[PDB]
Amino acid sequence: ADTIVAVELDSYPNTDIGDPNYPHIGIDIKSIRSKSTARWNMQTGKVGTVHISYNSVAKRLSAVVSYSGSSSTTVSYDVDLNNVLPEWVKVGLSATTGLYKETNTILSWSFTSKLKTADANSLHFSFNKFSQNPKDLILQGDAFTDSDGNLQLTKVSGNSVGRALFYAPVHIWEKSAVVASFDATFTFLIKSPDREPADGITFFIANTDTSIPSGSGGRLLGLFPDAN
Ligand SMILES: [Mn+2]
Repeated sequence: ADTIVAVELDSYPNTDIGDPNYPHIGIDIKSIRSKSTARWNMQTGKVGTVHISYNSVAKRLSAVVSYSGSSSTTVSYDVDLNNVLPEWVKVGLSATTGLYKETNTILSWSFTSKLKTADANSLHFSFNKFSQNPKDLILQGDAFTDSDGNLQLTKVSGNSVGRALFYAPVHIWEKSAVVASFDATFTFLIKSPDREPADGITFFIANTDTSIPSGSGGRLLGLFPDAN
């Protein structure tokens, strides 16, 4: 099975004892049951941004979500990712929709990874516009780029799932390493006639051969085959 680390924005009704009772941002380590959560004050119709960072010395994965002119929400979790992920990964974005009329539009996405064993080894990319046949993205499921230069992760006019992976593998650790780190950011627009629709969007890190697991729609965010 796939090895998943993710930052989720999640407004599906969460059913298990001990889950948040509100839309939330969370940090997921190999399971849908988040290791750490905070309230997500969701605003359909308005552009939002997520920032994510991690460093192998601090060993603290942190994320923040915010909207223009509003207060931001943060979440953090202490973890050694070398004990969880393989050395080579792929990074990506995912979204799912419930029985609602909503869009999951990504307007921009950038990423940086550094690895020190000599100046460091590194990789950086930024998409502020998405082109129509993007040969440096692996699109899975329903995901596609429209003619306005936007990345649409789920179907545009129910129950959709789609993902976009950066094409090249990322080197996040090696045995002779001093420190490694990564940063990511993306901006998103959730359009809907409803104010609080059940929806999901993630940034994630996986084994390089990852694909959409069978039965992973809705609350499993296109990342996990089951809730255990
Ligand atoms: Mn959740």
